[PDB]
Amino acid sequence: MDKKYDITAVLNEDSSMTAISDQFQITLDARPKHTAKGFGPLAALLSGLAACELATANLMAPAKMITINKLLMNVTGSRSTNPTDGYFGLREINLHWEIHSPNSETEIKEFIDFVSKRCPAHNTLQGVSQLKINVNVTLVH
Amino acid sequence: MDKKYDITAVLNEDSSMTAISDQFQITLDARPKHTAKGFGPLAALLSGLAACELATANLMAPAKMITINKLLMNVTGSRSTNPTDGYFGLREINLHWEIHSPNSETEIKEFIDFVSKRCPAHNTLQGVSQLKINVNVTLVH
Repeated sequence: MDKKYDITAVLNEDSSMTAISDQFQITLDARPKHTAKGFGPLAALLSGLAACELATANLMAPAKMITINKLLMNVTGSRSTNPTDGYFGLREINLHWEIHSPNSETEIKEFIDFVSKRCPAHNTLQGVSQLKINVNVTLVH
Repeated sequence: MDKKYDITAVLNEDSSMTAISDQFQITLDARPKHTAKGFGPLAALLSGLAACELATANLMAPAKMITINKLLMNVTGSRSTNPTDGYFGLREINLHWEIHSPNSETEIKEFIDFVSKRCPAHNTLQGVSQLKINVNVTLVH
């Protein structure tokens, strides 16, 4: 319980929402593409996940001896709007790693498994069960 | 499985990351307050949750006859950096609604139980169980 987080989001008029963290501000919107003003709520959560993925990898790399030249993740997910389950949440979330690294395959493999076990966000969503996280990586030498 | 999401985060130099959703861009930085460039991974993640809450509250209000004048949510959470659990994810997440509404308490109480059982984010995280989500609201007339 060492790391604490304190966030606050406000519903502005025109139904757009602005979030605040320390002195930073993000504006979110659940309205469709053709009119919004920032990330959908779920978009941001998924980006919050991606960022945790990249960050913990960048932090573990040195100890695992992986040298990274380019790192990026593409996240995709889906949920039901008219569920039978009563499960309005994410049912499937897909993480696609793209690593530009001179390190070997088996190396990159164990590395990522390590990061997945290490990123807080991943740890969190790992315990859902109504959710499925699919991971695959593209190693570019 | 009607709503799909596609996000892509990238690790820039200076260890900051930038996410992209359609034509929107948010930079996320996991460095400490003194050094940082945007939201922390989890901070945005929690914001994404917060914004889903507000967003769904705003979409359910009409059907519930709840008239909302001001709506905002303060989210706080925590995790271990040195766990014995092996769990590095969020152990607790506190949601505090502040609603300015002429509706009665019992009315806001039932409205929130509903918004809760309905925001995708909230549903997703409800399924965790190494995580405790405490909800409390401040109704302002």
